[PDB]
Amino acid sequence: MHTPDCVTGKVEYTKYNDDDTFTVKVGDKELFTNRWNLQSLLLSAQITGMTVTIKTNACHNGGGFSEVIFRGSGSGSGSGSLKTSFKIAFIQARWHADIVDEARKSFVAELAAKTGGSVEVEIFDVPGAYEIPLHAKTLARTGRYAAIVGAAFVIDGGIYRHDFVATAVINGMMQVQLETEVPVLSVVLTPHHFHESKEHHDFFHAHFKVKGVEAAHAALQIVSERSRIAA
Amino acid sequence: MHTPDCVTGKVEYTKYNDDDTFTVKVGDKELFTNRWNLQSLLLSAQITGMTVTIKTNACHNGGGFSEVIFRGSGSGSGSGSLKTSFKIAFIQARWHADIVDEARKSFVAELAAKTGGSVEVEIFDVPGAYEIPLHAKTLARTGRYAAIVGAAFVIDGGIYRHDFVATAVINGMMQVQLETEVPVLSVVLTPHHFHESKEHHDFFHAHFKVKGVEAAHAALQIVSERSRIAA
Amino acid sequence: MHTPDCVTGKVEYTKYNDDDTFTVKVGDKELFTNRWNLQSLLLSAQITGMTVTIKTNACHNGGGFSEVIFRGSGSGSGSGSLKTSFKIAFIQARWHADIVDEARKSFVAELAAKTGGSVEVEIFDVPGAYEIPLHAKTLARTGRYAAIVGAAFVIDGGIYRHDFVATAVINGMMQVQLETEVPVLSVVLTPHHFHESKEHHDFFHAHFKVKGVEAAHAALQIVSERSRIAA
Amino acid sequence: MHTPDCVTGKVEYTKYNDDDTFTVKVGDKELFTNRWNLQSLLLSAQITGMTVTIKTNACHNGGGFSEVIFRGSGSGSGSGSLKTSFKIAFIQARWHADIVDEARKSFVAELAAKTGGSVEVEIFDVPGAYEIPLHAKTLARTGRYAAIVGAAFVIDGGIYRHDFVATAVINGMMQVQLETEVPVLSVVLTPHHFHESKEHHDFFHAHFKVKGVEAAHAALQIVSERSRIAA
Amino acid sequence: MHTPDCVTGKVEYTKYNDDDTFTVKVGDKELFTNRWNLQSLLLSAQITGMTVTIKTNACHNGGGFSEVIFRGSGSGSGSGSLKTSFKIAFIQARWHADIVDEARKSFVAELAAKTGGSVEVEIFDVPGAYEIPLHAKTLARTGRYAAIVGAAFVIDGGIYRHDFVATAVINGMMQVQLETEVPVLSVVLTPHHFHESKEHHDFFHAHFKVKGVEAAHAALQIVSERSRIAA
Repeated sequence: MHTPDCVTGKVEYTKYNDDDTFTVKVGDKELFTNRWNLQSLLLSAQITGMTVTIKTNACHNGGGFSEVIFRGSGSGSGSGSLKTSFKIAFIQARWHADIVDEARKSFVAELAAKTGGSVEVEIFDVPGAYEIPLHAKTLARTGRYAAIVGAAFVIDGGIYRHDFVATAVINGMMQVQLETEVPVLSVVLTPHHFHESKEHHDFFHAHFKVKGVEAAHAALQIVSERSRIAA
Repeated sequence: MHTPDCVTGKVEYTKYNDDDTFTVKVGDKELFTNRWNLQSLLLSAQITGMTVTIKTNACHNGGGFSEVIFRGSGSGSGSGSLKTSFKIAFIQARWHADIVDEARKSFVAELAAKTGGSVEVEIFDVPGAYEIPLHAKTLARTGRYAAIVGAAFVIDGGIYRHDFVATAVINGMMQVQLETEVPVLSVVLTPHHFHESKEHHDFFHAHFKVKGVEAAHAALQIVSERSRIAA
Repeated sequence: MHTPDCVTGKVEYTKYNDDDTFTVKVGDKELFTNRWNLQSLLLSAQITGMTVTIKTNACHNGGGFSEVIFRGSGSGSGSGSLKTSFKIAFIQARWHADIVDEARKSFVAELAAKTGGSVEVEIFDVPGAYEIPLHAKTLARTGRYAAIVGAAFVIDGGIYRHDFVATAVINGMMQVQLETEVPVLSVVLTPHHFHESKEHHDFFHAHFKVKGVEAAHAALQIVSERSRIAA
Repeated sequence: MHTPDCVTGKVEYTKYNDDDTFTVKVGDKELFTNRWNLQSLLLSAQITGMTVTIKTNACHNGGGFSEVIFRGSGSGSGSGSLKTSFKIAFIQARWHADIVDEARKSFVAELAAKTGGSVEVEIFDVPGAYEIPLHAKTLARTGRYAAIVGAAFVIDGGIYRHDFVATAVINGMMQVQLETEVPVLSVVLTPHHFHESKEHHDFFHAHFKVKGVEAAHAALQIVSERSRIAA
Repeated sequence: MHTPDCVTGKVEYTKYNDDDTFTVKVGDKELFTNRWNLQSLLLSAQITGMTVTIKTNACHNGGGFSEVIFRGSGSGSGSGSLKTSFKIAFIQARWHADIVDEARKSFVAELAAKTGGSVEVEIFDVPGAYEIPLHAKTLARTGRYAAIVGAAFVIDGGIYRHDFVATAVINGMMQVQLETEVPVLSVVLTPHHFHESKEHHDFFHAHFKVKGVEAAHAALQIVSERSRIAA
């Protein structure tokens, strides 16, 4: 009931001691309980990934407790302060890096101008576009990010067919988005023609800035809309 | 058994007290029970998302009870009154908004004319068509909606290939439809040619009204058919 | 052990009474038991969707029992008598209804001629082809049907691209078929050219009869083959 | 422990008797135990599909036991003797049967010549290529087969588009392969042109023999490789 | 608590003895415990695939124990020493083997030159590209590999359409990647034109070396990046 909180977070593990006591590690402190039903409750919570809150006056490793709060506290991964202070993960392929960097710089500059520094952008590098969905899924499952942006330049090199990889990447990004319930913005673009001539390079080098600005606006709007409909 | 109902709804959490009593939060009131088997029953119901109905004369927080109704009551999310009074969620992209707004207005006007105000339409904005499947999935899991409509105008801009995004959006909408068992109507249209000329603008501006009317009729018919086959 | 059966079917709900007794609703009658281990057994069976059979002399609501048959009895949904007497669900879109009706009539007539009335066909209407996979999934999960047939006419109208919807519908029908282990026959056809001229109308109006006869033969053959390999 | 084995196999069902004893059906014999913890153990094993081995001197229905081996024994479905003596399931569509039969005969003859009769081939008929993935999935879950081969001839008839069905069939075969962990060989072929002329018929009639020989070699190689990497 | 470790690993099976004792096989030694709650704990850990560590002075089969470590130890499959010493699995199809061998040799030579022998490459053979996703899924689930590379040469033979198989293979590789959380590099290439002439053979024979070097660099970079973001 009424007792100051000591630890709050997902159960790392549930241990059984020699004295028929249930030792459960919550947060940075290990605590043990002597209630037999609490053993099954903590085991089920750990199995189902349900967080518990243990409040006791002995906030130390190995301390005893008898009152457990099973109310929602995050159930594991989770982060975020206020509503306009969050983080965004930017994943960029390293093929045609001089063009993707334009979009990245435009995105970062526009976010800084709009939010005034309340939104933080983290940059991650991958070899190619095929590596983006798995990296996005790995980053999304840790919480810590309100949105994820993937940037790549997939072109037809004139030797091998390129549509298979682009289709797979787009489908995988959509699948990760639906799986993790975390928005994923797509800046993976496939031009109709790119013959690596001087004229082609300048055009897309200039256009990726506009693409980055559009992506920044879209990310801000979608995060705000999700926050609003989340009541 | 025979006892006036106090609370009815999904179990928010199941708490263990110091006196070996099981505190379960159902509805807006917290109640506790002293039956050891009821502890396991409530834990399993919460784990499997099975709703319970607790009836007692002490309809207040912390009250005691011994009789629990495990009959179906919604199992969490759920809404809807009668059969012709429901709600529809309309999701519209903001690219080429002047054309999509025609379909939205036609849809709303036709629904108002047909149902006479019994059906309510709620409008949600997303940056682009790529953001529609996740928004639809998020809205579907809350109940509260008998159908979901997604409207977008995906065109070929003459610079980048556009079929990947359209394919991903259609496939994702179908996947969400199959996952959540909630109908999703598609007003995501891809014209053969759109060169942003004056002639092209007027034609589709006019055609989206017909598209919206067709979507309204389809939504009404599909909701009625699902209600009928649900016995 | 040896006791005449009273109720056989899936457990609707498991109720705990004030006298530490487990009340379980099987079939149309509610019964209660006083075995503590039977409480956990029935709870697990309801959680895992495992049917139980309760045989007792008190075949009435609220009666007591002690012997439970946990042998396979259907595990919920299930229907079917003999091997040549089953039911088929026919789902038809309402776009170009005058052509789809030809296939439906041919299918019904051929089934009546072949089986002699042992096979029953039920007709369900949907607005368009996009609504077919969800309706098929909903109908398949109730048992009651040995096969499902979906009929639609998806054409290129000359304004919007149509391949996305056709691909989504075919993939969704395949996914539902693999998910529910119920055969789904496809009569969703996309012609190379259809310009709504008089010549085009008559040709497909005539061809859909042959398509329906072929679908009827295929459905009969596949149902017989599945029955045979099911040992 | 040390006791001669009586029955070994998956638990068909777990029954509770009137004398607080747990009756479990393993293999062709029904046996009961009086250990309360064994009741929960057997219930969990049946729920999770974990096989148990019951050894007792009373190898008869209704006999008692107290020692249970929970070591891996198959967990349900499973078959196979030695490493070069297995079975293969051949699924053939009945469209253009005169061409598919060439591949089937070539496959069977090559397998007989190579293995000398150690490998057995079973033939299953389906109406069309659309029926292959579900049949393959149904056959795979029974064990009893080290590989599955699907043969069909999908052509463009000049009236309706055919790529949707071929794409769905190939994707479904891959999905079943990944789901059931059973190799599925593809002999579903789509020619560039087939106008049902005399010249076209002979060419593919001759080529399907080579296709069948290639499929036989591939099946043998893949089964051997999986056996090798399975340690 | 404080006791030297004896066995650490996933629970192979949980056995119940005649003396109401729970025998659990961890690692290469079998041990039994007399704690009733430990029986349920070990059963749940085996069901959920949660590893346990048993530390006792009787490090032998059939020994007794009372203290169990439930802390994370691998939960089953898992391998890897340091951060620059890992293993890579190379899967190569046997169609056009003389071209794929160039990529394999280039990959191995570049890895040996870069890592100096700290990274080990294992080569697995499959009949065709269609067999790659299942082999990759089987190899990934055993741990033991930080990345998987699939190499194949899918060409248009001029008789049958080839895009279905390539699309299925790429999609399946992406699906396995997302399922198993193990990176999968794609060296499955489809040229625009390959007419088996002398000129075509030499060009791709030379280009596959560059492809292999690129794949080696990409694999090293992605493994390092995943290790870095794993904190």
